[PDB]
Amino acid sequence: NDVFEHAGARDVIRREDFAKTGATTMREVLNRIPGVSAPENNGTGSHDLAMNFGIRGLNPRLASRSTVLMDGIPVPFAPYGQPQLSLAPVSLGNMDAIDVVRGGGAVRYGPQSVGGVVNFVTRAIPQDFGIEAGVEGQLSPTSSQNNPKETHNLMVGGTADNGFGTALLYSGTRGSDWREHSATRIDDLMLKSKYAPDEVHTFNSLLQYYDGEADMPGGLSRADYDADRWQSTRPYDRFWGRRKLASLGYQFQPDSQHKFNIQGFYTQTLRSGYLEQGKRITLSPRNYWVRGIEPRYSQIFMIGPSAHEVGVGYRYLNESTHEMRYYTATSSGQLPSGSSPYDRDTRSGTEAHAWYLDDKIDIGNWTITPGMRFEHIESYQNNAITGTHEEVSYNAPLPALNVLYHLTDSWNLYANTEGSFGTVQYSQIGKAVQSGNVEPEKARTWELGTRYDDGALTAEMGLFLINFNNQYDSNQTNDTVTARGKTRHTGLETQARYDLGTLTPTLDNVSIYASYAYVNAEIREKGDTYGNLVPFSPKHKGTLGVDYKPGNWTFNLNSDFQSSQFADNANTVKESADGSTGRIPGFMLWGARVAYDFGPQMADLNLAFGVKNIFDQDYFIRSYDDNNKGIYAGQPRTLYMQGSLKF
Ligand SMILES: [Fe+3]
Ligand SMILES: [Fe+3]
Repeated sequence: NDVFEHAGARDVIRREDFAKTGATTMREVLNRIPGVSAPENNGTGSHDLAMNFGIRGLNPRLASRSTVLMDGIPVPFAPYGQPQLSLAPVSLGNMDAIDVVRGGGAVRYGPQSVGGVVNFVTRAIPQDFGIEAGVEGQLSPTSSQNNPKETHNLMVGGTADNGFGTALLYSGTRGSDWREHSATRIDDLMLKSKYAPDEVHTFNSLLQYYDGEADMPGGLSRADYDADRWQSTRPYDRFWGRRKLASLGYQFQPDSQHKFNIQGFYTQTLRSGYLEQGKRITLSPRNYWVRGIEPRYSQIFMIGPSAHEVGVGYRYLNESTHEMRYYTATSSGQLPSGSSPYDRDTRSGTEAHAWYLDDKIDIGNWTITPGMRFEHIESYQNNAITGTHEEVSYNAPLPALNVLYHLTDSWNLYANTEGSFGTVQYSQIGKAVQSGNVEPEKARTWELGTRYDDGALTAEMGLFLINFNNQYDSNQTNDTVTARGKTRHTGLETQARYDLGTLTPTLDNVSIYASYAYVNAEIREKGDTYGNLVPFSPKHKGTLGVDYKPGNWTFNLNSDFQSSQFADNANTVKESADGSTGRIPGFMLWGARVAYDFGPQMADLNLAFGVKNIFDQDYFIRSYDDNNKGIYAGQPRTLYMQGSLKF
């Protein structure tokens, strides 16, 4: 059930490898992943509350092109009507591993699978008993920002012999980054319980309390950016949010031949915040309730010279929402509040029936898994100001096929093709687009590639193909859906690791690694824009580094690097003056770190000092459509420290 045997583009990093790069936030761990692009805070998502991610040149603003899940539960506060992770109730420190799947997904996962299926694996409940705790502090000396950024995780839990267990997972953030007006406060509280009375029945549960607020720096005009890169010309922009998650799960397994699982989940999420929208400053609260019950049965049975693992599954989901918008003339110093004019009061919703079925077939050195997923989406929006009521319902057949060939006991070949569909979001109901109407978003992906492993050389490489019927943006500034039409995403994803010790003792416990990805994202639709590279899609993006482990020491050397990219569908090459429009530099950065594991016994106490961007080279990223569009100063040389304690 673990990757090397995946008939597709897949990568999964484990906890024991987050520290490697001084990583402390989802973003940072995913950006090492090939073909994955995860920009530093910028725009609406200008804070550590939101998550920005995208693969294969797909727009990574607020991850809306993917299916991100924590323990199978959907992270979003609408996975249908508002995929955008303005708020991302999730903390790296509470996870034991990140599983990013670019292709060949069980068709258990969807609908918006086209942009990859990212699932976060919350830390395992300890066997008998335990306590882990860790921290990391970061500083950007060369910034006018002196207060540092601390983060920390705490783990307490265990399992009584009666077959019951519980873990209290905690993760939180305090501090500001290298930009003024970035003061963040995050508190992610989780209560993970499990119950295995025997060996057939098992019950699991998950309760979560994520509360958070942050000051958004936002972008800069050029004048201001050169004047002082650290400063921020957006003093009103703020963002805060809290999520409450509850999930109950039970699995019936009488033998290793059949398996029944059923998971239910409820999550209430509220996110709102201050923002400056042209001579008006707005308070925008948005609540979301999301129910979901999901049963699925599996069975293994042989047929002729073939092994069959039929997987069946269902998922009913219900998402009701409420979003309002209070506003005030910026000319005043006054920030908006309740009892203040509101120009937007609505209630949207959706009821989605999904069905999926696949059949893993084994035969010789072949594993063919022909599957199909089907969704019946019904979404409605109710404007309380206009009174106008709208509705939507589309059916989405989703064929899928995976084939894996076993060349050797250490080399596999694979190929696949799965599809997706994005139901019209509540933010697109009034389909005011130039080419008729908005959505849906139908896409298909094709992957071809190989994976190799031999205990000294571990590598992979694959080619992909993604066809998009259309793609729409947002332009929060004016509240209008700028389209893009059809696009075709093609490229190659590769990475490798090696034990430079199996060549000579002198390099014993030395390891070098590198990943790379070439991505060609282009517009294929109608007019003026045809033939253009999609915005924010470096063609070239990868990493390279080395790991040395003499005794309990750990020495990490690594570099990041990426080509240039455009901000608009126009492909404008000259900076716009506000800083939004404009080609964007590529760059290569260098980072290192030194850690020691004080007596793997004692208290597994670990310490480590590391520098980020040793050369303090300069770079930046633009935000084009967000109300705070501008130049976002790139992370400068950062000195950080980590500390782990286990009991
Ligand atoms: Fe927004
Ligand atoms: Fe908006």
